[PDB]
Amino acid sequence: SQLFADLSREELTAVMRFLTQRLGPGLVDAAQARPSDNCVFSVELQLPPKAAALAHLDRGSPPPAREALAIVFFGRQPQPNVSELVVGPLPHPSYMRDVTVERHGGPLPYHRRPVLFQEYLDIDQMIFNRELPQASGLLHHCCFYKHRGRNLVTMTTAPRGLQSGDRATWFGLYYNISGAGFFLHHVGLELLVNHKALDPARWTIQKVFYQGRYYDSLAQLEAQFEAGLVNVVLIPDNGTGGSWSLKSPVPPGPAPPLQFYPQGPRFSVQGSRVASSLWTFSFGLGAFSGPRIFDVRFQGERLVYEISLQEALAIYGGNSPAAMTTRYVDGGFGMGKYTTPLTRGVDCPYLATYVDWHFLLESQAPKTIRDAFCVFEQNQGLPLRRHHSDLYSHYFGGLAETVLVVRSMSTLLNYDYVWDTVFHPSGAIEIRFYATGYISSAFLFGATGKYGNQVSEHTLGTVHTHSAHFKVDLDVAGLENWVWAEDMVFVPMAVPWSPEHQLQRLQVTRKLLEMEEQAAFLVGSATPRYLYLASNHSNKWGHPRGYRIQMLSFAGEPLPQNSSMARGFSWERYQLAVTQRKEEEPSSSSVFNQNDPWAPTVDFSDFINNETIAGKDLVAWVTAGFLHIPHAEDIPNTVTVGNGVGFFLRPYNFFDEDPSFYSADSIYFRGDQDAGACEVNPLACLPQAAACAPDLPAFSHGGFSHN
Amino acid sequence: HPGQSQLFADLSREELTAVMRFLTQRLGPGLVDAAQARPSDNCVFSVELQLPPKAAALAHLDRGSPPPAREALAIVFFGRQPQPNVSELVVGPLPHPSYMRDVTVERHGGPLPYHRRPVLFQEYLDIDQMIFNRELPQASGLLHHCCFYKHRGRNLVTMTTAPRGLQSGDRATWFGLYYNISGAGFFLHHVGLELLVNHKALDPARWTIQKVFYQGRYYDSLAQLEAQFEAGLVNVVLIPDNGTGGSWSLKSPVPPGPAPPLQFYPQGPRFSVQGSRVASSLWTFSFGLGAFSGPRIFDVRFQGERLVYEISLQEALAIYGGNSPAAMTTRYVDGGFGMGKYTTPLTRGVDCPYLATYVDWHFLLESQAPKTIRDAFCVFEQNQGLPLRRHHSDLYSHYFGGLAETVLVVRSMSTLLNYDYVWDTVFHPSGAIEIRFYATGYISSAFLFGATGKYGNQVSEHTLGTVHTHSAHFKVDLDVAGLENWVWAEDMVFVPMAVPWSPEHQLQRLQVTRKLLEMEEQAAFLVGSATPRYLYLASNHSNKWGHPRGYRIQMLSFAGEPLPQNSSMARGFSWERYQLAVTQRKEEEPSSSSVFNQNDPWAPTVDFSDFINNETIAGKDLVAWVTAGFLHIPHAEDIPNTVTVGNGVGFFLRPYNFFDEDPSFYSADSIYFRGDQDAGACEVNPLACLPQAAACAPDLPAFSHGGFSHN
Ligand SMILES: *[C@H]1O[C@H](CO)[C@@H](O[C@@H]2O[C@H](CO)[C@@H](O[C@@H]3O[C@H](CO[C@@H]4O[C@H](CO)[C@@H](O)[C@H](O)[C@@H]4O)[C@@H](O)[C@H](O[C@@H]4O[C@H](CO)[C@@H](O)[C@H](O)[C@@H]4O)[C@@H]3O)[C@H](O)[C@H]2NC(C)=O)[C@H](O)[C@H]1NC(C)=O
Ligand SMILES: CN1CCN(c2ccc(Nc3cc(=O)n(-c4ccc(Cl)cc4)nc3-c3ncn[nH]3)cc2)CC1
Ligand SMILES: CN1CCN(c2ccc(Nc3cc(=O)n(-c4ccc(Cl)cc4)nc3-c3ncn[nH]3)cc2)CC1
Ligand SMILES: *[C@@H]1O[C@H](CO)[C@@H](O[C@@H]2O[C@H](CO)[C@@H](O)[C@H](O)[C@H]2NC(C)=O)[C@H](O)[C@H]1NC(C)=O
Ligand SMILES: *[C@@H]1O[C@H](CO)[C@@H](O[C@H]2O[C@H](CO)[C@@H](O)[C@H](O)[C@H]2NC(C)=O)[C@H](O)[C@H]1NC(C)=O
Ligand SMILES: *C1O[C@H](CO)[C@@H](O)[C@H](O)[C@H]1NC(C)=O
Ligand SMILES: *[C@@H]1O[C@H](CO)[C@@H](O)[C@H](O)[C@H]1NC(C)=O
Ligand SMILES: *[C@@H]1O[C@H](CO)[C@@H](O)[C@H](O)[C@H]1NC(C)=O
Ligand SMILES: *[C@@H]1O[C@H](CO)[C@@H](O)[C@H](O)[C@H]1NC(C)=O
Ligand SMILES: *[C@@H]1O[C@H](CO)[C@@H](O)[C@H](O)[C@H]1NC(C)=O
Ligand SMILES: [Ca+2]
Ligand SMILES: [Ca+2]
Ligand SMILES: [Ca+2]
Ligand SMILES: [Ca+2]
Ligand SMILES: [Cu+2]
Ligand SMILES: [Cu+2]
Repeated sequence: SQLFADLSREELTAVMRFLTQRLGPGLVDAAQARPSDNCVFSVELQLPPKAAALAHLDRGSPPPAREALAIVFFGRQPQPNVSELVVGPLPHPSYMRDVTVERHGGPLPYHRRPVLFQEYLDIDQMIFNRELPQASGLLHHCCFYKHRGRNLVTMTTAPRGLQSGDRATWFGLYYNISGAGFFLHHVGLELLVNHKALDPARWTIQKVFYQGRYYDSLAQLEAQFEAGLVNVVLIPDNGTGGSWSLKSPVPPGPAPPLQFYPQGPRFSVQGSRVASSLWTFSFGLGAFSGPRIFDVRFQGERLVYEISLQEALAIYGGNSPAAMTTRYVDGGFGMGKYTTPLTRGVDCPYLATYVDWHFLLESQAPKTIRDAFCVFEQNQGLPLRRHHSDLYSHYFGGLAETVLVVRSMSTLLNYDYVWDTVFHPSGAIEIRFYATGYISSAFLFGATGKYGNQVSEHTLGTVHTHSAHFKVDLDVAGLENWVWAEDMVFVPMAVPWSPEHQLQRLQVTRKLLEMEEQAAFLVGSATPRYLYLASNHSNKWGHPRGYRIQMLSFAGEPLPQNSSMARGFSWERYQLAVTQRKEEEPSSSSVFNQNDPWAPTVDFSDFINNETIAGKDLVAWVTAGFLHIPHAEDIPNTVTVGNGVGFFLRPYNFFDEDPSFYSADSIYFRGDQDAGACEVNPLACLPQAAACAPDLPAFSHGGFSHN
Repeated sequence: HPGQSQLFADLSREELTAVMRFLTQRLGPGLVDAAQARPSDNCVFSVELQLPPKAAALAHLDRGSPPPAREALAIVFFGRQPQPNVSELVVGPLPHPSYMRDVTVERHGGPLPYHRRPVLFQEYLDIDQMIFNRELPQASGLLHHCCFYKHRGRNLVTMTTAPRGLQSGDRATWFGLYYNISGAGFFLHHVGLELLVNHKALDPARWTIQKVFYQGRYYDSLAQLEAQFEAGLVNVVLIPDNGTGGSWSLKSPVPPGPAPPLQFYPQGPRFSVQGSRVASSLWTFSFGLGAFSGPRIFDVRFQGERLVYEISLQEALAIYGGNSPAAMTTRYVDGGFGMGKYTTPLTRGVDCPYLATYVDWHFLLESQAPKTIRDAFCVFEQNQGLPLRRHHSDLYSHYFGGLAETVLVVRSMSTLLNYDYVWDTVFHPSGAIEIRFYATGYISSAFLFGATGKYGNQVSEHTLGTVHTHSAHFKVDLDVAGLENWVWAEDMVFVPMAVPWSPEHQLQRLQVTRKLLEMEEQAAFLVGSATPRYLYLASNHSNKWGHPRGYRIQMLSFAGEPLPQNSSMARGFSWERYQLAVTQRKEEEPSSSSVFNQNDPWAPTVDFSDFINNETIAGKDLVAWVTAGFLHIPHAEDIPNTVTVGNGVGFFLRPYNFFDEDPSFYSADSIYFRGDQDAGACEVNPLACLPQAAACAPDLPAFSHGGFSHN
């Protein structure tokens, strides 16, 4: 009976058929509609309100209605409109509601709609068949043209235009590499396209870029080339390793270290609920916001209503226009939408339990992305804790750290983003993310070096920053929370017993924060060392029951406030902020900012405002990221090592004593026992590890949906 | 003739007993075992490896030369004399020594003052005797009353303050008093009695007490405390003795339930250890353990090429504040007792994975018997549970390419009083190297007195968790593709600009910002200072694509605040005051600390700041000096023990245009397949084979533990 559980195939098949009948016709499958059509872009879970939800959970109350959110594209009509419509209740839908207005204020400018597959495709279409053949000449001598342009292929960018309501997208051309990253094979050609018009047939090419010069059309370029005024240089079709491959040329070795659970796995999962000895939670994946978990309960007490990914950012600098304009708000494509199957044994431990995911986006029928999350429990080869006494008393006590883990990955164009949430035995929670995949590359010539590093022959690794945003709804000891800030200080001070003769005196600096703007820290200026959300309540020794936040962020220096685009993602400007949780401030960003961020559909900076945070339902907003100047060793992919970024939620006089103390798996003995005695040291046991070892599930793979 | 010798190995027992014999002889008139030794006695305190000059070493390993004389270094206390000194002695050539030289003035420029020498075990006992026998006796009444004092001792217990004194030449320790708990930490059970003992004189008879402090009050002596108490005049607080859970135990009352995940190598280890030298398919190196300076690795080679000559713990710190005299005046310089010396056995299946491979370590400290420490190090390969890299292509072409990150690890743990420090080192398949250090163990705790809360939190009853900082210095002698290295700082910048193709408008132009640091002080960054996103050392040489070949230093501190430079003391750990420095590598710029700084940081044997001195760092043998740390404000969840999670702290050494492509491209365990293929095929995918093969896990070694004290 869970209510944070993403929608089933049956629930979607159910909502869709409800929409369809009750939107008359005019209705087209989003899959292949033109701008001028009506179509259903997204049907996905609508989150419930916190009040009714807890009421339901912690007090028997019947559960709040189970509702869905349909994003609908209203092409056909002279006031073309994107409407967010709520549909309910599930499982048998019977109502529908244009929230659009009351959500944002207006209705939605039809140009904030993100580009459909059909649209993307009609654009390629025009390029490959109207436009490109006007330089068939140049592109022969440049880069192997023939006969139409099956050898080449394009990539989206940025926001699309320079001011609000533009729909003007730069595209690069890359050799259509077979079985590797095309992303590294930028041909040197970039095309600004104007697909704003509802009639694609009215679409344009506002500008063109080749080898450092701008033009106003393709044929105008070719003209110039033919005039002999342009040193074309041939740019290799194929090659060897790294750039050109992902297949390792070396053969496989001895097999690598493998973890197994000698007697059963010690967690379980049905639905989207996970249950372990210590931990409990629901989980899932918003189409746009992506990963998230709910009702996280440790030994049965709830710590967080919700932790969810809000948004992700990538901001470039560059030689070319496409790159120097490009700033992706990847949520405006969808981490849900673009999530990929976990390849058993590589993305996750071989023996993880892998879960499927369902969606109805840009289609009329629901679909599954297999092996979309994995859950598992992992040994770190670290002790959680450990003491060894050879002084005064001879004994040892310690405990190895196992950990529980939930992972999804979202492959976005070139990047593969890894999303981690990690549940510790100490009661702590670690959220972490990693950038892998391939990188975004430009073509090389001259200016380079202010904008990055030749990472390959002809290829420029464009500089950029990654950044990411998390909503963190801690309900430390129940809802009313305060926010505290302890740091340290030294104080010059004569030494009591002999004062002349001074001593630097270490001291704590505790301090409460009433107002939103005190608890709101921008990149650049310093966090206090200890910062946590406390409760009204006290632990046993008389301290406010706390949970500390602790970031691991390397601070991609953020886009100037000064910029017109800025307010489309002003969360990048903050490391940490805290806020009065409101039902109608449910997100940092939104899908509709990607395409018009000059007029942001959501603007975070608003959430901060005079308001008090002495004893309210708080919510913290954590921002995490780093600067990525590419280098040769991002070839082919960029590795995870030292790309960890996230933060820690940590008990802080929340408990009365570290709960590991009550661990099944801790170990103790004193010199004067037989340390190798089964009922003295549980490790002295184990002997026989099953009949023979892991019984491994035969390896499968998700597939390539749209496969 | 590629020089295939060991020379970064610490000594064997033979090697020690040999040197010990050598010295026995050549000192003769009145030598004593140190474990028995007086103040006025003469003493071999330590004998350890003395490591080679680099010149010679490299010549040997690289241009197949003859390797340098293996030698050793002996610390000797010349107490039996008119002007007692400490002396540092070199003894070679091992294995059969035949010569001995004094380097005490070579290195330091005078003799060493004798009070700089560490406190011997013998001393500690003479001190404990003075206390438990000539003093607490005189306050029988108080103690009978508060602290259960049955005429004896197996009752209370002392523990030692940081620097002993407050001015150069002093040797006066504040000593806390606490309950002899059996089977758990005594650290928490302070009775609120601290005693300022003065144990300078070389006649312990002459040793005195200079102050008392009892539960928040100062008193001139223990007599003058009964004086009060008995005359009704002191308010006593009664401080229990038995208890349950947390503070009193370390033993889980709940029974063992199912088996944690377990890690095993389905066909053979994929690395080997051969004494000091570890070697795997890609990494190869020597390791060891300094007695005081602690863990260290050498001659690290990825795929045959060397990146670092040496990485090596330099010092550990802990600065306390508090309410008590003890705590408020503790700044521990843990090297002055020694992170080698106080290493402890890694407890198999807790401190490393069960199937790791564990390694004994030998030493000769405060004795004449060489002794061993069983399983002091562990080494192993670990499946991290990540991928080093994946990419899944759904668009244009269907394919997957990925690699789960398995990594290689070397560990040591140094239990120093309360602390259990863990020291890692982790060798990622990308050619990266992760240094990493945790604090667990127990908390140094004062007795709780009213005005707390700007000295910590309340933790058990009567139990204050005093606040402290943690530093740990490291030495990184990168030799990046050659000895001659430069230092680069790259970073980012926005510059606002007209939009080229529609200059009506304006964009923020993101830009890179390389800057070469010529001089030492340019590359010397203080704690809480602005700090180059990309910083690395590099060769004149350069990769295929033309960028200089480089290794990046990427830090992970939450670093405490430094003891103020105002203080007459920071002298003794100037390294604390730096995020990071870079420096010309010199042979007499070997350690940044010295065991002898602990007991005299007003006259520091080694002051790291002198190392920064206006020199070029352009195209030299450069060595980097990373400092890592964090603020600890204890709390209830540090009971019974402090916990790793989030207390890990260190740095990364990451390649940066050093290669021409990510080395892992060629890995064996790499995986790839196209959309048009079958991924369930052994011939497409190694992982298809892990049901049929990879069944049968090893029968496991029956637990052995390496024991306590002197084993
Ligand atoms: C953005 O764009 C959307 C999409 O256009 C606008 O919303 C739509 O437009 C009207 C509100 O301005 C609504 O017109 C409606 O037409 C419905 C007709 O049939 C319905 O028929 C089904 C059975 O098939 C019944 O169950 C329903 O009860 C309806 O009757 C009516 O509900 C209703 O009535 C009339 O419409 C007819 C033409 O159908 C007129 O000729 C007549 O004079 C009268 O107006 C209703 O007015 C439409 O419902 C609405 N759709 C939705 C889903 O909201 C948004 O209004 C735009 N947003 C903004 C802020 O402007
Ligand atoms: C029934 N299928 C679905 C429609 N098909 C299809 C395939 C590729 C595209 N084009 C794109 C899809 C796409 O998802 N993206 C894209 C992905 C992630 C991000 Cl962050 C941004 C864009 N891009 C395209 C596309 N970009 C340029 N050209 N095409 C459109 C339709 C093939 C047949
Ligand atoms: C075979 N041995 C004979 C000498 N023994 C012995 C035992 C304890 C001590 N006293 C101490 C030893 C000691 O190592 N430490 C200490 C430990 C870690 C750190 Cl960083 C600093 C000191 N302390 C004592 C001690 N402190 C206070 N009283 N005694 C002296 C001699 C018993 C076993
Ligand atoms: C430190 O102590 C040692 C031994 O107490 C001193 O060594 C003696 O030095 C004298 C003259 O310098 C020699 O003639 C003796 O033969 C040495 N005796 C031994 C046993 O080595 C040493 O000189 C002292 N160092 C300093 C700098 O004063
Ligand atoms: C880019 O190259 C790939 C590689 O083949 C093309 O996709 C395929 O090509 C054939 C014709 O479409 C199919 O029969 C193959 O089965 C299919 N290959 C794979 C690996 O899935 C792709 O269409 C090419 N170009 C463009 C513009 O998409
Ligand atoms: C140290 O100082 C200068 C800069 O003033 C430096 O260039 C030089 O190498 C040193 N001094 C002298 C006098 O040469
Ligand atoms: C914020 O609130 C207080 C009282 O609620 C009010 O008096 C004050 O003027 C406000 N200040 C600002 C800067 O908005
Ligand atoms: C503390 O208890 C132990 C039991 O192992 C005992 O042997 C020891 O001597 C006791 N007291 C002291 C002061 O060492
Ligand atoms: C106190 O005595 C022992 C420890 O010495 C403890 O285990 C026992 O349970 C305690 N007392 C009582 C009354 O149970
Ligand atoms: C690099 O170092 C110095 C430059 O000052 C020179 O002696 C050496 O030959 C140089 N080598 C290369 C490959 O540039
Ligand atoms: Ca607000
Ligand atoms: Ca909350
Ligand atoms: Ca120097
Ligand atoms: Ca060097
Ligand atoms: Cu990147
Ligand atoms: Cu600590």
